[PDB]
Amino acid sequence: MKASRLYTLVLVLQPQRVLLGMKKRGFGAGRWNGFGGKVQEGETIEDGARRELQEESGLTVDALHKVGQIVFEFVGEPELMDVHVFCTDSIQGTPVESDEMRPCWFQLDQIPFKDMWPDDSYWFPLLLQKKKFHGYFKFQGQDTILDYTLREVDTV
Ligand SMILES: Nc1nc2c([nH]c(=O)n2[C@H]2C[C@H](O)[C@@H](COP(=O)(O)OP(=O)(O)OP(=O)(O)O)O2)c(=O)[nH]1
Ligand code: NA
Ligand code: NA
Ligand code: NA
Repeated sequence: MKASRLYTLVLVLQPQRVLLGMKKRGFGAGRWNGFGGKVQEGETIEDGARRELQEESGLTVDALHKVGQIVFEFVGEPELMDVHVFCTDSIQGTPVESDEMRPCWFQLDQIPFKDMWPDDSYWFPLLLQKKKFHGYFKFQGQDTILDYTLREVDTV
């Protein structure tokens, strides 16, 4: 089994809208996404999620809610991406464009799935229903899923 590297993903989800960012470069460029990145040495996963939210969007939050975990495998890449997914409904400040991301709010009847990673179609609806989930997706490149598993869980 491949080694895995820790990543975070943070969704600011309010009652009628969600904050996404347009990835300007790097992994997932050109796709809307939550904010996040590699967990660093010495921080908890939740603290790494808070840090990435602040670095990529300018927003601070004191606390996050863990809602899911998704493991990504890419054909031809040796490491799995172990993505820990967090939400919050309570933000301090305004989103700001970073080098990584251009922020944009979307209404919850206008989730831009066509410009999001294909796997988000499966797990994002669970997040919106306040369910907790574990997922795994194997990709060939950026567009093709070869295998996946998704389960609703009571405890992440
Ligand atoms: N919604 C969604 N998010 C994903 C998928 N795959 C995936 O890695 N992510 C998230 C996890 C991270 O938030 C982000 C990947 O991390 P990143 O490459 O931006 O990490 P980073 O900010 O440390 O990278 P960098 O500045 O060094 O380039 O994308 C996916 O299929 N769907
Ligand atoms: Na980052
Ligand atoms: Na990032
Ligand atoms: Na899509």
